[PDB]
Amino acid sequence: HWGYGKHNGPEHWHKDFPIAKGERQSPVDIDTHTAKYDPSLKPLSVSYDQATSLRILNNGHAFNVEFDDSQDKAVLKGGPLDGTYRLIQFHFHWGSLDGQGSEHTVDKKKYAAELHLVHWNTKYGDFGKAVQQPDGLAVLGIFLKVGSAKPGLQKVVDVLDSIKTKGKSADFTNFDPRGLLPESLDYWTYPGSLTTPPLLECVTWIVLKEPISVSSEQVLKFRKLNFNGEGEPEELMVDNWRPAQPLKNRQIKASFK
Ligand SMILES: CCC(=O)Nc1nnc(S(N)(=O)=O)s1
Ligand SMILES: [Zn+2]
Repeated sequence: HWGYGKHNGPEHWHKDFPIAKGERQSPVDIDTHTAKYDPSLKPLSVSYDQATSLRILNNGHAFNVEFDDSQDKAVLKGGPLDGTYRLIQFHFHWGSLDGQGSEHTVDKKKYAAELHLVHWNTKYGDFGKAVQQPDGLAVLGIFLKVGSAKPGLQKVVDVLDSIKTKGKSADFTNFDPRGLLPESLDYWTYPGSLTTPPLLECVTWIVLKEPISVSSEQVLKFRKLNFNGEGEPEELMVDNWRPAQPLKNRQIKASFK
């Protein structure tokens, strides 16, 4: 089964998921000098006030904070998007060291981690149908650098001990994802894919320019999670990031001058 190891990592995924070599794969390097400002791009509308988190899950590749997506409670609109995209979950990708961990890179710079807030286009009814459509998902990507702690992340950090191993979940209600955003909503946007198998080419990527700061202690706690299940030899959940893929026939657009 696929993962991030020597023998099942990103360079192997194409054998089971041939779209791994497709025309709109993610992540990509964001060449900031080649991205074109698009004055027609609109401000992102992030409406998370009524978000309903439910549960946090170690799935053996990351941890997901899941939300009730049965109503328009936490929605992303505007920007490059047409219509309404409902938040279903967020998760992160991180490194074994502070110098790597992000999936997208910025002028080849790797951040310590990257947060993905995953939304599906409500015109397709459910996430499973949305992933079959070129405009099915909108993923909001937020870079993490190591410095001052992010107070809004701490509630996530402190539950990780209870979901150390693959398959473990914990009740995780009343989490406000607004506490994970940076001050600015300036962004780059491009058409891409899921960055994990099945790598479906269904994502409008919206990657925020301003990283959030998290503390070394916060990210160290990410690195104490396990890829393995309970009762298996410990494999630290680190370096669960896919590297940058060829941009091919795509333009990255910037919301800001
Ligand atoms: C609801 C299920 C889900 O969100 N699956 C995803 N698989 N890869 C994602 S990524 N790293 O592109 O945001 S999201
Ligand atoms: Zn992700």
